[PDB]
Amino acid sequence: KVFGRCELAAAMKRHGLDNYRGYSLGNWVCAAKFESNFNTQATNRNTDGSTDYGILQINSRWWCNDGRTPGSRNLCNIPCSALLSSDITASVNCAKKIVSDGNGMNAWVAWRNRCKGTDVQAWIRGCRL
Ligand SMILES: [Cl-]
Ligand SMILES: [Cl-]
Ligand SMILES: [Cl-]
Ligand SMILES: [Cl-]
Ligand SMILES: [Cl-]
Ligand SMILES: [Cl-]
Ligand code: NA
Ligand SMILES: [Xe]
Ligand SMILES: [Xe]
Ligand SMILES: [Xe]
Repeated sequence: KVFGRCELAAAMKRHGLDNYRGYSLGNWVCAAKFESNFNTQATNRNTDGSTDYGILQINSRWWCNDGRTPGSRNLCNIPCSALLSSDITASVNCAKKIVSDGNGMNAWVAWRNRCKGTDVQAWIRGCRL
């Protein structure tokens, strides 16, 4: 599923991501925008053989099992396939664990390169929240 902006915003909100570990909703939407262009089905293979999955491009090296990332961990206890669902619950639950992991949203490269230090509040402007 390919989310509209306000739509994703609303769903992230309901799932408790507004201000989670202190990151305002606009940060999450921004991150999704540039990680996945809001597409729940996006996948990208990494050089190390790992793969990023879903709207927040969660990596198979640590967070999900995809059966083809040798020695990888599955800290979110989830098949990576779960991360590609139109229901963003699994991606949100896993993201909460990543953000908590110690480096906050810096774990998302596109977030720190394209969202961090910008007016991410713009990503939720206009939305009925
Ligand atoms: Cl947009
Ligand atoms: Cl915001
Ligand atoms: Cl894909
Ligand atoms: Cl694996
Ligand atoms: Cl959803
Ligand atoms: Cl933080
Ligand atoms: Na893994
Ligand atoms: Xe891929
Ligand atoms: Xe990630
Ligand atoms: Xe998400």
